Amino acid sequence: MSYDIQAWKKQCEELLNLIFQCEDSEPFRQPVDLLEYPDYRDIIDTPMDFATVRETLEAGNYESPMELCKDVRLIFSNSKAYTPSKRSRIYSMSLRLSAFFEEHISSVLSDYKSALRFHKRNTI
Ligand SMILES: [Ca+2]
Repeated sequence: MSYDIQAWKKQCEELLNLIFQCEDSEPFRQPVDLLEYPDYRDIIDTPMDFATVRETLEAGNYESPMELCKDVRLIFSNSKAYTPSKRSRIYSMSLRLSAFFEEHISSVLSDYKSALRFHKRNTI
């Protein structure tokens, strides 16, 4: 529906489903095992993963698609900080998946911003 302030929830749910199904998301689906990779938190202040993003959305714990988008960009910025090289196949996966995410999130955010203006301003 046009001007739907709720539309982003289904749009983001769908986008996360497509990400989970993509081979490029394998390294990012689940929290890094901090007992297995004991220097991860020495480098990364704020871990993030797609399972936490999906669970947060399903819980209603995101206020806006902008909040969800910040957590997804954190997955990718964490990967760029923790991988040691552009030679890393994990880094390459993160760049492909990030480009895909940025392609689809832009219209979610612009459709939400328009809906929110309507929500606040309409007299119908
Ligand atoms: Ca790096």
